[PDB]
Amino acid sequence: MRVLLIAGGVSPEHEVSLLSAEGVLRHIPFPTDLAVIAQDGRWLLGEKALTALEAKAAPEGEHPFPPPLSWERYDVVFPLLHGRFGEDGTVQGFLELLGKPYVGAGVAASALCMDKDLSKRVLAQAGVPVVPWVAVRKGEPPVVPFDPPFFVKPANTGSSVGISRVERFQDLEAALALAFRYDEKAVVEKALSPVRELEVGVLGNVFGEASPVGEVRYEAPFYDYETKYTPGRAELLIPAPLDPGTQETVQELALKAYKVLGVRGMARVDFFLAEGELYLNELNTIPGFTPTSMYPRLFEAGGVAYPELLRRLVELALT
Amino acid sequence: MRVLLIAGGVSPEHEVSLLSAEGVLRHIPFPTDLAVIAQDGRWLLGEKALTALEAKAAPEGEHPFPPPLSWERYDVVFPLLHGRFGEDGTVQGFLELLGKPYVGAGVAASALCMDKDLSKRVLAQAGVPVVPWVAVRKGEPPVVPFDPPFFVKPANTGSSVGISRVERFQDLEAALALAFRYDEKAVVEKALSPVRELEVGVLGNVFGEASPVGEVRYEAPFYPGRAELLIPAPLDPGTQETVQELALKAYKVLGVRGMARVDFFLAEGELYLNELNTIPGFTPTSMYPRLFEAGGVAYPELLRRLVELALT
Ligand SMILES: Nc1ncnc2c1ncn2[C@@H]1O[C@H](COP(=O)(O)OP(=O)(O)O)[C@@H](O)[C@H]1O
Ligand SMILES: Nc1ncnc2c1ncn2[C@@H]1O[C@H](COP(=O)(O)OP(=O)(O)O)[C@@H](O)[C@H]1O
Ligand SMILES: [Mg+2]
Ligand SMILES: [Mg+2]
Ligand SMILES: [Mg+2]
Ligand SMILES: [Mg+2]
Repeated sequence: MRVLLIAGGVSPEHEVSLLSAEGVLRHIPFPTDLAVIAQDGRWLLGEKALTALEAKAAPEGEHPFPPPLSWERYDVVFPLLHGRFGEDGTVQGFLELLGKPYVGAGVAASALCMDKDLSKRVLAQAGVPVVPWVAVRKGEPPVVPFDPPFFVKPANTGSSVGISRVERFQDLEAALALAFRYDEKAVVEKALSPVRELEVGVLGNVFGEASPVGEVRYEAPFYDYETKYTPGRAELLIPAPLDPGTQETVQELALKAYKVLGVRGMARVDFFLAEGELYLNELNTIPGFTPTSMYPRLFEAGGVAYPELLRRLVELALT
Repeated sequence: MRVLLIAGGVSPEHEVSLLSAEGVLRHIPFPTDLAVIAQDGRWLLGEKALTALEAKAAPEGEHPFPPPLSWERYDVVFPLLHGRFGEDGTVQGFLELLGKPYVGAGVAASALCMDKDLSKRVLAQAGVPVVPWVAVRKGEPPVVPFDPPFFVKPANTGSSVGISRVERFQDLEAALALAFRYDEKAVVEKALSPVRELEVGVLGNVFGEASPVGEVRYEAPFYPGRAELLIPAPLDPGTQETVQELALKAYKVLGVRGMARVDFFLAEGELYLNELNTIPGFTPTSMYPRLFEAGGVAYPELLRRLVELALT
């Protein structure tokens, strides 16, 4: 058995991806090789991939896509790329054409879960509660269906990149410009405040099993990039201090969304809890995978050790 | 400016894909090379691609995927593949990773328009009419809230494969079994009967322009009847406009790029959007091209616009 782990990527989450790879590479219970996609899109293989991992960032790569990799040597490919060109169905599509089994969601589910506009449309249709929002296209005059404050974001982003809180309409233009640096489509959501952030892990193909629910607490105005990756800045409460009904509703909604979207392998489902009301914020098909990341910790609290979690992910990819 | 046209594919529409390629090569106003995906998945390049084209069918290819193709020699790629591994976002993903501009819908829009379950969920939430349906997952017995007749279909196999018209609930189990041999998810749609089928073309990136509306009609069988692409469709004034407006709304909501042939059902005065084809048939006599020609957009000009849109 041999697994190919791909990390890095051209998205803003390149460094976060390499961090996830470090954690996975240390506990994955299978012979595994690492391939790195540099920020310039060129791949780094073998020892150069390991050298990049140790550097924590690979600006330049050697091989133009597609890389001269002996794909036949791998039983499963574990795409550990976060964000566009990795978690959005693009890499998945390549793997489908290659006929290679891989970890995580397929093309449709990956593309849909990454889009903060379309995912909300599908979930709402299924009766899942979501935050009021509207999509805005670059070059299209914005007409927000509700008053501020808002959270403006690239429709496809991660690690809070390109996201900002907007208090007045006159500040919307600049917030959208920032979002458009990352995507041609942005979303403007009604800002919930105060808000509690709950996250739950799901494991399995389509019909999943839920981990305990966790909660994120911090002092910053919102769960931004520095708060997300600065160890100890955020507080992860596992399990989250929720009453039984709310805990169960979070887990049930997560499994429902997971099934409707047809997610395979895994997903960390994040929610907002405000004034006793729950909202499914987003599903993450390739959640941060450091041993300390939320998804791994969640399942650890659920009796599934890090090595065992990775084993199951690989096995699910083969069924 | 040099364009790369990819046609053929491993789907059942391999032959029609080559016919579309033939039509495109004949009128595309840019230097263009052809690459063919044989029915076995291997690629044929250079002269062998042209040989396959003239043969109208390429059973076996030479190069296993990914092919040793000089991508840098092309400014735009035109994936003229239909169905599975063509309109589902897979080839689009490969082209995205290659960093090559390409004609038509991107990964998300392609994958979504392909899925007869998810596309309906999106459209229904946006207020676009679609027929009543239920999504069914392999291994999980379905609960259909409406009565037969039904049209059971794999959710993402495409190419009319595995689609059955069911008239009795007792025949549902079998119909589903058939659909599930092609996809892990199927849909059970309320069958409209009688029903008329209308089609309209859209061109542009996200904010498109609609062509006139056409109707797919069949003539009486003799010793089944032929199918005419009647342009324009004989409809009341408001109806044509509604068809165009719904097509443009669906197009924008799904974020489609380049083009789409949007197919509708008309029954008892009610419209239902059945499908957005992101890579429609493209021969000189195909519905999409003829619709825009009726709209004042000549075939060569249509091809030019699709190539230019791919760059913006
Ligand atoms: N509608 C909202 N109301 C309140 N806070 C929000 C809202 N949307 C986003 N946020 C804040 O921004 C953070 C990131 O938003 P998110 O959509 O999860 O982007 P990302 O996919 O990068 O994690 C959230 O964890 C939350 O703290
Ligand atoms: N809900 C329905 N009611 C009536 N006829 C239908 C329905 N769904 C499909 N059909 C018939 O089957 C044909 C193909 O349906 P479609 O889903 O578009 O298959 P394909 O994926 O091959 O294009 C339609 O053109 C129509 O004649
Ligand atoms: Mg996310
Ligand atoms: Mg988040
Ligand atoms: Mg189709
Ligand atoms: Mg159709």
